[PDB]
Amino acid sequence: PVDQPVHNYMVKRIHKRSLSAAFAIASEALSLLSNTYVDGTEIDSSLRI
Amino acid sequence: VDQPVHNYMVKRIHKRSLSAAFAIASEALSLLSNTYVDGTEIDSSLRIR
Repeated sequence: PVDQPVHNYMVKRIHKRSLSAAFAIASEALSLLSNTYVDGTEIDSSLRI
Repeated sequence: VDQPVHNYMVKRIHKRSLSAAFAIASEALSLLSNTYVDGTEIDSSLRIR
């Protein structure tokens, strides 16, 4: 019987699954982010070490 | 949630002993002393042995 030069095109649906990645600690930031080029003159050696 | 990444667990040390002797008799250290009393034909050869 009948048989044709046939074709196949295409219409759609697709998925996804919400994020981040980890660690979490305390208040260093400001806790000594108050300085930055005057105060703290002498001896925080091992501090920045 | 669990709670942060960032500790560095702590540990341990020994001490004590490990012993070993070598016992030299009394009879043994005077014919191990000189006073230059020796040099005198009954100390040098059996000295070697």
